Amino acid sequence: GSDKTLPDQGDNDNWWTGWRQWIPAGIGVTGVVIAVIALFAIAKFVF
Repeated sequence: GSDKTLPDQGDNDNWWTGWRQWIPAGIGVTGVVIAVIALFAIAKFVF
């Protein structure tokens, strides 16, 4: 019980922000960032 519940993103933070960010190829680094930027990319493109 340090932060989130115990792991407090210290001993096992990659579980959902490291190796899971790109286990296959394009899930978070290119998978998420691409789906997230798709929007922010327009805000800077149209504005």
